[PDB]
Amino acid sequence: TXPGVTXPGV
Repeated sequence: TXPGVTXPGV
């Protein structure tokens, strides 16, 4: 995720 907690996605 995120970053943080990429995206999703990317």
